[PDB]
Amino acid sequence: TTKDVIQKGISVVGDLLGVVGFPFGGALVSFYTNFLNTIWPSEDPWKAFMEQVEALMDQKIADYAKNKALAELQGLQNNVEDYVSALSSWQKNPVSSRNPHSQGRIRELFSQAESHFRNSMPSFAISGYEVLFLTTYAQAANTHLFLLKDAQIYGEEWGYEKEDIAEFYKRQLKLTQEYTDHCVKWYNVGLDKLRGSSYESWVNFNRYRREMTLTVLDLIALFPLYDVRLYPKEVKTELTRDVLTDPIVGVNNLRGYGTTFSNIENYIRKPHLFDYLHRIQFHTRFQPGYYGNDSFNYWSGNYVSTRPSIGSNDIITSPFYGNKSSEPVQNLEFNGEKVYRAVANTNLAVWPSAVYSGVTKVEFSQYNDQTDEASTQTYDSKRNVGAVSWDSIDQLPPETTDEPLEKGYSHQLNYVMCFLMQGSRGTIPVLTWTHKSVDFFNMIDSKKITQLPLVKAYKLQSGASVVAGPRFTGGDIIQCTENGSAATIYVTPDVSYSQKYRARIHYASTSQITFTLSLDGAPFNQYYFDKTINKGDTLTYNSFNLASFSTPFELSGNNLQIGVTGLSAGDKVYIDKIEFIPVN
Repeated sequence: TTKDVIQKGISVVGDLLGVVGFPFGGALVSFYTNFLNTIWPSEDPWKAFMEQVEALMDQKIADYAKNKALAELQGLQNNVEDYVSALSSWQKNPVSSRNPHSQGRIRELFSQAESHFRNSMPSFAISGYEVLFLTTYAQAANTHLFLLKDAQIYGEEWGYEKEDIAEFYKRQLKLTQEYTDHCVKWYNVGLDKLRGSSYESWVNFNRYRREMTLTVLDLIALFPLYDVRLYPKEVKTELTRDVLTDPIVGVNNLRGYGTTFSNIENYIRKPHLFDYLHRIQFHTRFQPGYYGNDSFNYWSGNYVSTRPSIGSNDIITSPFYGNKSSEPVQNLEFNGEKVYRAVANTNLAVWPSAVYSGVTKVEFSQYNDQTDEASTQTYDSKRNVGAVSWDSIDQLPPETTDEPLEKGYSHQLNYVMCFLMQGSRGTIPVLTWTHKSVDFFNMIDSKKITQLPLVKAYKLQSGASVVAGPRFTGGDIIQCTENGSAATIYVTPDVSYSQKYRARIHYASTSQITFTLSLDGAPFNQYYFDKTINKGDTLTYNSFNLASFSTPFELSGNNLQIGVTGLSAGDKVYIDKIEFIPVN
């Protein structure tokens, strides 16, 4: 269920990834038409977003609050549609038909929509219903901000006063901070409300966390890229966060045998440098049926191996998860394959006073981007397989239903972990996924502004570590506590000739610091950076600063090293991303 809103959520993010930064006119209009068909066609999507959170929270919005929200949304739809049709005409029509009379038409349509948004927003944030209105608020907030940036692109063409364009910009800055902070605050409120002790508590908790990531958190991560003044070119970026699909189980009710909340939550992957699925070792066990005829084999445990980010080749192998094999081990290798789907079979044996169930078969769909070919690899228990009961596509739909899956998928497999049920009743497998936008090569685009997340480094040093992200950056961050080197990231230049770049850094610091940049161990850039926070402070939107390095440089190597100095006892520096600006 709810796959509809999940798909809409996934698609919007996927489309926006193509019109982020300063977009070209044709691309902007194309986006807008899909946008209107997806998010703004009727009241149906809005109603579905409200029901989505009500389902996750097991609470309902007061009818009066639900109705007013829907009323505001009908009005906002008209404003958006009227605006888009006019914008479309403007782009299409030559720089001749632009008379003062048509300029005023577009100016008032724009002013109306923008104003209606500021006025309506509080309706999606009524006291006591903040969490329940989260996906609705996130989608409305996104529209408002996306709409706003248009004033910086077409402002002068439309004949707006310098004062008007400026007022719009300040308004965009204030709202980007507010809307972001609002979403993170209530996201967390909801998350804590779902913490429990049972296995059933954890499934709910994790479903909320995954669904809120796809529909809210991924979206707010794009907001800063709507600043076409700071980002006067197209932006190449990616989402580095993990999402965990629902556990694969044969029965709807485990009658108390499900792994406890703590035994799952405390053992799932902790903030780590980015990596890729490399290998899986399947362990199988025999489950006897009370009458022999009803027996079956099942996936009991596993090993997982991942390869790090480009620049390092040493394979990381996981501890053993679950139970040792009673049957012959099965190994699947993924070197240079992208797992875009996983479909599973489960089976059960009913005993006089017990039920035993397990995952008997798993079919993995893989795509080879090098040899441009799809194929499948499967795990088979080999004894009484049963039927398919779990499909990843239901939880992680494709970005587009237009293209074939191997082209339009939204996520790929990163991790596999087996949990043991209480009292030796079986094994629960849990799968971790990563977003399709992640570029393995860490490629620096010669025409765009490239955002490089620090978690794409292959080596941390001087006691630098991966820490949980503040929920609005699309992934995790790097914490620096000592003076010295911090991270080494491998970079792939897209051009051969001596193209020059400017670097910008998105960070947070308790003190004034010095950042140093090196290529293949040779320093080339060193600069002074401001303090952004006080010791102890929690990280909100304003905690981060985006600052340039003075001097331009060429990519005469691949190994980029970031180093920090100027720290004192108790000082901390958080690094999110490094950006490259193609310059002449």
